[PDB]
Amino acid sequence: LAPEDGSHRPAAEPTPPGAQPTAPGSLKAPDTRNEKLNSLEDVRKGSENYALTTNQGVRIADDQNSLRAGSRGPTLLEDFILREKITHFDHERIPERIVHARGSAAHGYFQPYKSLSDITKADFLSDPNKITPVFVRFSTVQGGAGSADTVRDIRGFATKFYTEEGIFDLVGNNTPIFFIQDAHKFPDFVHAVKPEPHWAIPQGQSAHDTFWDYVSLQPETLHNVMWAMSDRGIPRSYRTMEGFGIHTFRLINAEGKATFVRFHWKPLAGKASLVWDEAQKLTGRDPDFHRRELWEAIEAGDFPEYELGFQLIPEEDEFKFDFDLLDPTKLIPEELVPVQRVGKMVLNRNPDNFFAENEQAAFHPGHIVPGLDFTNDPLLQGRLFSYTDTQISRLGGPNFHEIPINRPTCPYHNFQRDGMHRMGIDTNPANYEPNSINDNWPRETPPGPKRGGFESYQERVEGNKVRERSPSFGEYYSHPRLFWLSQTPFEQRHIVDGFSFDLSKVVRPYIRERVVDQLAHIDLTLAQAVAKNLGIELTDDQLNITPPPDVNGLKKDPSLSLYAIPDGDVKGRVVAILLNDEVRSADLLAILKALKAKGVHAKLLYSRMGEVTADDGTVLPIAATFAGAPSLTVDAVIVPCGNIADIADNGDANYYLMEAYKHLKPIALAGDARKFKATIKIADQGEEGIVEADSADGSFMDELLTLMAAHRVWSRIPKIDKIPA
Amino acid sequence: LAPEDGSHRPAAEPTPPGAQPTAPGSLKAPDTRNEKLNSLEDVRKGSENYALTTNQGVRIADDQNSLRAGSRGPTLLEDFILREKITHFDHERIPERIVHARGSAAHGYFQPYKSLSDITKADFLSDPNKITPVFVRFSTVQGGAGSADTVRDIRGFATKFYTEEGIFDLVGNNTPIFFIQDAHKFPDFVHAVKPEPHWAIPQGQSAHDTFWDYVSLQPETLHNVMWAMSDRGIPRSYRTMEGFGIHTFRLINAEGKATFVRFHWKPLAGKASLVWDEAQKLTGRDPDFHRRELWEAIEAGDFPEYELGFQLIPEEDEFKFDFDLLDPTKLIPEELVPVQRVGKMVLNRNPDNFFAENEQAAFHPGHIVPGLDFTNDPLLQGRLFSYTDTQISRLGGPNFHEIPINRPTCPYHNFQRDGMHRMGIDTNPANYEPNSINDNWPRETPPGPKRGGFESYQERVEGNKVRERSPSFGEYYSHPRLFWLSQTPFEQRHIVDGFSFDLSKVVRPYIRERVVDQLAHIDLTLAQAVAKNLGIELTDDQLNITPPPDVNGLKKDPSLSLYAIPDGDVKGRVVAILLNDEVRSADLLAILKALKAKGVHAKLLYSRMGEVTADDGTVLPIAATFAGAPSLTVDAVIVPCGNIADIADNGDANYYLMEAYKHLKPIALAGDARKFKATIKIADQGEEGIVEADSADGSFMDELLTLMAAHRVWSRIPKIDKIPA
Ligand code: HDD
Ligand code: HDD
Repeated sequence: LAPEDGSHRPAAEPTPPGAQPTAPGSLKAPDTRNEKLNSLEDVRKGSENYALTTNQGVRIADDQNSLRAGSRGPTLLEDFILREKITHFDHERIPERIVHARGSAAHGYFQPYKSLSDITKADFLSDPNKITPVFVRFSTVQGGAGSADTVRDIRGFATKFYTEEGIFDLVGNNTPIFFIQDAHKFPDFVHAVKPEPHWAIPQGQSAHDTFWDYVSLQPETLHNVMWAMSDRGIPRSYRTMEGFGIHTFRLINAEGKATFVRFHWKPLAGKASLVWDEAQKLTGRDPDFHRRELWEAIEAGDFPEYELGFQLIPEEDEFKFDFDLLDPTKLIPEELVPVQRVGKMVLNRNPDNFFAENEQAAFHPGHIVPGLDFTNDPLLQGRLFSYTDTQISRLGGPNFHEIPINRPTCPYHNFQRDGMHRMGIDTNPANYEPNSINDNWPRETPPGPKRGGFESYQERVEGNKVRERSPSFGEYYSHPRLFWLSQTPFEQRHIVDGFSFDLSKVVRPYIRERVVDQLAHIDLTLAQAVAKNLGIELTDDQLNITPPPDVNGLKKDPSLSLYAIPDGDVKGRVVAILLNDEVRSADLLAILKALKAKGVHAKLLYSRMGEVTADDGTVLPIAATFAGAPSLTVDAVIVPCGNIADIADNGDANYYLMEAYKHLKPIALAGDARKFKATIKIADQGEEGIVEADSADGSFMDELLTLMAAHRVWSRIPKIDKIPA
Repeated sequence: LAPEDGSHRPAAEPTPPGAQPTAPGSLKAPDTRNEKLNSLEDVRKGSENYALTTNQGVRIADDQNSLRAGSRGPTLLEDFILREKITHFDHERIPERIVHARGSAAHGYFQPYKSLSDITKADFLSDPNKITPVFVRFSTVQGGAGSADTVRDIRGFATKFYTEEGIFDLVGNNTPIFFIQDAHKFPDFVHAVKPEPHWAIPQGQSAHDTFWDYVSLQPETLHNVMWAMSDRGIPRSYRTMEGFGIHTFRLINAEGKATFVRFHWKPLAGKASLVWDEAQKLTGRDPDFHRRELWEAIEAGDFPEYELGFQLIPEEDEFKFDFDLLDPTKLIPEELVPVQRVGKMVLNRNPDNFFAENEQAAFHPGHIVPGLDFTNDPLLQGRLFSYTDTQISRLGGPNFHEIPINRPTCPYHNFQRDGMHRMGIDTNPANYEPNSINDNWPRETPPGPKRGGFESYQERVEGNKVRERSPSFGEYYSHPRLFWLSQTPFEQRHIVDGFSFDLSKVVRPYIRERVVDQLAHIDLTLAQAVAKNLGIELTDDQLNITPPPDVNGLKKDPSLSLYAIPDGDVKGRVVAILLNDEVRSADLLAILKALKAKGVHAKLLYSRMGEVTADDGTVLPIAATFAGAPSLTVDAVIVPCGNIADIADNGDANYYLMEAYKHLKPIALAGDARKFKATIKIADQGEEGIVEADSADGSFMDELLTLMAAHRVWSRIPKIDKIPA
């Protein structure tokens, strides 16, 4: 059944996106190893050269047919082979996660830059030569496992560290705050953003009444709403967003000192987002774009890398800010508390089976290790309850830690027994302590500088038993205002556009008005611009609302913008090349090698599949058609010279350019490809963000790569409004 | 928290789409009832004027906060109010259906046109004035419960009939055959179409290697693949598709006579599908399009209506065709066996809670009633095992019939006891029979003409215990060819396009080639047109493969086409009206009056939200912006006159028309709106499919509504290649 030439099989070496069929990671990259990947070997199952069997090991002779009385007769109950095969199929599904149901995962490793023993006894942070295997799952939040990747939403960034002293799960998002203050409200907020209960619409979207109804009645939400309405809400890929733990946690060192910490992930590839029209159209054209992007970067060797960083605050400075450190709706500005680099995480192999490794992974922020501890952040405090509880249904019982991807790689022993799906066969004569019949093994371990038992930091607690929000949490507008003022002008316009779009889908007009009132508490310019888009007029009262105070003297912080401080990086990005039937082969040599030299991938597109032949007879393999792989999926578009008449009349080829133009992407036109300038209305003397020359040689590719480094051509935003695209 | 004017709350009368927020069915249409809807009253839970409580009935004072030791202190374990609330949240999800996970449902009623008691003793078909409540779920097949509606896929059409003599579930699809012959292969086929197991891509799409690998190796699949690749695979609405039971079943009359029968649903709104570009973009712009359209049609009074129809074959004619009646890859052409009309089904109320009624509903083709019976169809035979089995995990146990949506409205009594979540409290002293202690109640009932026990038709069985496919099943090409030749030239082109598009995404080129080889065994013109798009050249041998035989002398059957015989019905369709800031109210009057007379809905669109005022002071609320509700979501576009300069250079307004044009929709341009003819290159003297006049009037509306009756403008196809849209 395989073809003789063995081309059914992907090469076991790094290859760029689209070159080879994708594969299970252990087959694609058998030589990429780590302690966790190695320890999964006992459950990995081959196939080649094995007989097909039942689950009981009985070889199957005919897997095409049910047993029946007569070849046209009824199927017999004694067909155990049929019923086993159908039984397992009938029971394949398990409940999806209540939130972050949609997510894409990979294996990798972490290493600290230096020992952090002065501030934390955490073993995984003790030695730069200690490597910790990780498993990372990125996700959206609202939509089901089957929803689209490039929605507007918060993203989840969850890291499972398999340390020598326990599993540590760092379960964060791509924004430094959350929507709400106390975990008791999580079911209200989530129910409000999720599909509405009567009809289960809309999937993967905040643009509906219930969401904006809740936000309008709960101003503590406005901060994370600002983030989600910005281009933060539509990242280019999981490799180009930030990660944050949100909560203040504690580090505890061997001398018992507690230091407050907020965790950060910095993307080594830089920050980059889509624009809204492109993100939405991409949910239709490739609802798996981020999942795909991740898997292929790893197959290509473009491993996603992230730097772990810590904002660190002395215990004595707990009360030194305008906001409460325990309030998860407040960020800590980096101008006030810098991020200190701690180490590097590299994601470098895909899983083998998505269901087994990704769908069944269980992350929980209560999974800490000696050297870390909690705080009283009332959102974190409730999360600690939820993540253990939900697994009892999602993964079928209390033995979810024995599902292979979840297993510690370090020793685990205790007196816990039984439960559904129990794999470990305990030989301990004792199932209780204290016992004498096994000399009290396994034994408690006192806390200590290394390898000691967990002891909680002895924080003083003092108060009455109350259901009460701290008055210090009662401020809602200054952080939103701070984020707003830190954005570039084009970022601010995209925020205005995000609010305007979402609220336009709110059927009850009074809800729109109520959100607009809330915006007028943040910044009059924002509020007016959204109001104009909604045909709403601010009242004189709303026009006169005093802006909220700066945050400890800050009127902006540029670390809050995606783009204010360029951190571009082109490796792993992709360029569409629009071919014609007589391509100038010199243009193409110059184009492909320049891209290759910077780790930029290329996709050769035409009006059909198969091949075309260049001017000098080079045979050019076609990756996809113009309609099949639209500009949505690339970072820039290059048109080499040749017989342009071949495609000049192709509506798809023209539309390819107009869509890429509208979404602010670098375009380069060589030789007669400048005839396309008329489609995108480009002036004779040229325009910034359009590379043009007689040929693809000299500075042509360097100028294109310079545009790609800056991600998008923001200066084009005034010009795109005329284009009907 | 509600506004002053009561306008938080939807009018409880029929209203057009967008006029009111959508609502739970019993609040929207409280006067719409049937025996099943009434019987759900014991579990309906209101809310107005009630106190907020725990599930144990304890009133909550503060639903905003966890219990903590001091207002910035840790959350306490004794907070049972938080933990019940979070526990319930943490366990909301249940396993989605293995297949048909994505779906949308409604209540309604069925009734036969005349008594069928000469051919069946089934009670629900016995009396033209006896009404049977139904609950219908429409679905896709491949994607998850959060995947998009307007994918290319087969659709499911499952009807639960709550009869006086038992639940009958008629569990069909929107094409008259399935992909495979024997149930034993179902996990192989479904796994091949589903997302691939390494990376869980792609969602909701057949366009990937594993699917086309299976197809190319299993030519029995080609017939349903033809239907999937045609515009059947992308219906406009669940109201405008056909439904079929696929299998041959039996009708058994009071005298014991068996008649073989295939079941049909005929949509009274006519057959109508999208075009591919539109359908794929619509998965991004509104992934809930079909769910929404169905809910809104019901809210508006455009109740979906279907005619049940039977193809009837006497028992002595079982072998008289050149295909096997028991082969679910073969259709019975209506030219050979006509569909007899049987009754009418009306869907007239939406559910109250999607999860409780739609997600928990359980349909199963084994749920038959006396007067129906099965056949030896080897696909149907294995389905009977799977639907009972799968419910055990999906719905948590064997008491799934006690979940309120699934409960029979007729009596049910037996000796079965216990099981998880047992609701029924049995008083019977006996739990076994035979018993004396309850005088053997409840008792067996002998079979008879009405109110009788179920007895299987005593079919003769003769053969050895074999796992063997019937030789009569081993023909794969003649039904694909019949379907091909029965399609109009534009439908054939769209089929070619669908194959070409899917296969272009297959990475392994030998798989494309093998599928083209298969096409060459169906029809050369089809094989060559697919080959050309793939840059593949047919071999001499392939050009010489003899066409498969006609199906019992048939060279075409026009009933297999969506469009060859007009049957268009505009009621419930929708028109976009592109507003300007000085709308000519005389045009608007004439438009809305003619639309209203045919039950066609309108949406008023503009370049922002809020209101515009017409030339006569009429205040017009704006339903959506041009960008926010694209032409994808309407059936036609009208541009009234007025201040055209307002929108004449708006890129979104121009693009709206270019998109609707590309997708073959009727466009009407009044007065100066005729200037837009420029963006779409219409001849001065006009074009069939573009309605133009000095004003919108009687004749102008007529022309537009005639075009809408014909669904799309197929004659414009040659012209859409040039437009860059
Ligand atoms: C008390 C309820 C609750 C609250 C207040 C939070 N979550 Fe959570 N979260 C859950 C209850 C939960 C959960 C129900 O327990 C999930 C779903 C399924 C699972 O395994 O854990 C979950 C999943 C989940 C995942 C997916 C993990 C994975 O990939 O499997 C991420 C990344 C987060 N959450 C992160 C957050 C962040 C950054 C929060 C605010 C700071 C947050 N959660 C608040
Ligand atoms: C032997 C396995 C098997 C085979 C051969 C089939 N199916 Fe099936 N089908 C299932 C096993 C199944 C299932 C696993 O049992 C589902 C999923 C969960 C459930 O409740 O039923 C299902 C669900 C399902 C639904 C969704 C009902 C709902 O909305 O809940 C429809 C409409 C169909 N099927 C129709 C078909 C048709 C028309 C088939 C071929 C003629 C077919 N199935 C072959």
